[PDB]
Amino acid sequence: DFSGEIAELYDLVHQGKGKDYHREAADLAALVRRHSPKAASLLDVACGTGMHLRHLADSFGTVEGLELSADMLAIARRRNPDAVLHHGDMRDFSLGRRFSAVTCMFSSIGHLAGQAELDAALERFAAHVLPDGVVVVEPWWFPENFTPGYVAAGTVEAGGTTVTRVSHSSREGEATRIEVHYLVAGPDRGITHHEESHRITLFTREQYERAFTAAGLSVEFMPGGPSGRGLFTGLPG
Amino acid sequence: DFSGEIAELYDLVHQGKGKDYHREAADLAALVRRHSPKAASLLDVACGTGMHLRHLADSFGTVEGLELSADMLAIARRRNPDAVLHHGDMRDFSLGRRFSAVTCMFSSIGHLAGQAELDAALERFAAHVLPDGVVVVEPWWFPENFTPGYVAAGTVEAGGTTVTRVSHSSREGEATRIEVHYLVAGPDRGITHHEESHRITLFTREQYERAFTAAGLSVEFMPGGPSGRGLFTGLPG
Ligand SMILES: Cc1cn([C@H]2C[C@H](O)[C@@H](COP(=O)(O)OP(=O)(O)Oc3ccccc3)O2)c(=O)[nH]c1=O
Ligand SMILES: Cc1cn([C@H]2C[C@H](O)[C@@H](COP(=O)(O)OP(=O)(O)Oc3ccccc3)O2)c(=O)[nH]c1=O
Ligand SMILES: Nc1ncnc2c1ncn2[C@@H]1O[C@H](CSCC[C@H](N)C(=O)O)[C@@H](O)[C@H]1O
Ligand SMILES: Nc1ncnc2c1ncn2[C@@H]1O[C@H](CSCC[C@H](N)C(=O)O)[C@@H](O)[C@H]1O
Repeated sequence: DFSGEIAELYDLVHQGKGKDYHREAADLAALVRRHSPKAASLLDVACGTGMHLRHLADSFGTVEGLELSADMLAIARRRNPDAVLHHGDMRDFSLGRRFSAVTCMFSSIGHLAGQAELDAALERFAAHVLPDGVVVVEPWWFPENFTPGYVAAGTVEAGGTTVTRVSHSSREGEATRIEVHYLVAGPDRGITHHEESHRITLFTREQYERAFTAAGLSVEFMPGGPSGRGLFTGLPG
Repeated sequence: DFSGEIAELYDLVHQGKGKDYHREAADLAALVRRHSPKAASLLDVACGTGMHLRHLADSFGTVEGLELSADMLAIARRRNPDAVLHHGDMRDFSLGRRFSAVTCMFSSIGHLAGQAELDAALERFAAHVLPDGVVVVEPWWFPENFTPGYVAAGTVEAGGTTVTRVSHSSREGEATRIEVHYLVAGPDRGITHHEESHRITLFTREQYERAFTAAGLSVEFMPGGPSGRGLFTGLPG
């Protein structure tokens, strides 16, 4: 989960890591318009703190979000006060309308547990996309590209708070176990320690392809992508 | 205390902070020889991991140490295998010989609790110095120069281990409370968290001067010094 301090620290952590949501959103908007020139709407699934949405709103007249963490969604709603952002689950939701694009960014799809959940999410994405539109999924690493033992450490400061974050990634069966620790310090705060752990599924490329195909989407993989993990696109029909 | 992982991390932490024990030792050796041209021996009290001693041994035919932490002293003895390094307490020890210089570096004197302990340590230092020699004490901050709320953060890597350290300093009556947290990570280790807390006494300049005088030493303060905290010297007579 992504609650409490995890959620409150998320944007600062990713700013310090140099994640450029503005450039990623401009790239996404152009990718959508490449397939759907008249595209006017976008649904960002697992939208987190709504960073992509805030920039995509400059480009699309209607942007909406779906997010299962209330604490992440609270930050997203503050950031996007004029947008409709829904609380719910990517495996089984129904908004009653379709969008030019359905996006699921930054490997959020890896929080699904196996093939049945992956297939269910892709079917929901196809159920919410228009016929000339596009479904965009940024996968987690494939098993052959996963680096067990990886350690990342960084420190960022803002507003008088210093945040140090360290992550460690290992292989646990068919998933990555990521452990993340934080030290959060400030002149009055003192030092507090926080920890979190995620299990992120190592779906193969073929497993993603199967989920897209079973949802009625034609699937393409582009290597590299916003995070080194590539990007899948899918078109209905 | 300075046991376990605190001791094992100490040198790497201070290397990453840029502490230059080689230059500090060359400066100390020249300071001693300025007062005692024929100086041939030095005792480093609260010698920690023996970094100063290792360099001072290149300059003085006899160097010895005194240290109360067995874990710090174990590292010092490995680093200085040909030197006699004593286990004991700066407030009350007796080596049965005197030295050209008695040094106490990097604010170790701030681990003493009040005037009686400070006076007792300075008397022991004077009891171990030769008549043309010098006692050198690097103080902690004086109250007027202490910065409450100070946060320091740094990360260093060596040998496959990543160490992040954060400290926070506050005023607690007549002492600084320093809280220190570490995250120590590696590909097999995973991530471990450690914490420590010290109370370091905020002696005034006059209190140091009184301790030197009561030990029979004439005292001089030089601002700046190896750590910004200045340096006291004292000469017998
Ligand atoms: C080059 C490289 C990295 N990784 C893995 C190793 C590690 O699992 C991840 C990089 O670690 P971190 O930078 O902390 O990850 P995020 O940016 O996603 O931050 C969060 C991670 C988890 C929860 C929340 C945020 O990619 C690989 O598997 N292969 C690679 O070639
Ligand atoms: C400029 C400045 C700093 N400090 C205080 C604030 C803080 O108490 C200290 C600087 O913090 P850190 O760099 O972690 O200290 P060390 O290098 O001694 O490492 C250890 C500290 C304690 C135990 C072990 C190691 O000096 C002041 O009081 N005045 C100042 O002008
Ligand atoms: N079943 C599910 N349904 C909806 N959101 C989910 C979910 N499982 C995980 N999430 C959300 O997936 C997100 C992963 S972090 C990625 C957030 C965002 N897309 C960004 O690029 O920053 C979290 O916000 C988490 O709460
Ligand atoms: N009463 C006492 N007697 C001897 N050593 C003491 C002591 N109280 C604290 N110490 C030692 O004081 C040291 C402080 S850290 C400074 C170590 C060393 N002089 C250096 O410059 O790196 C620790 O090694 C601690 O164990």
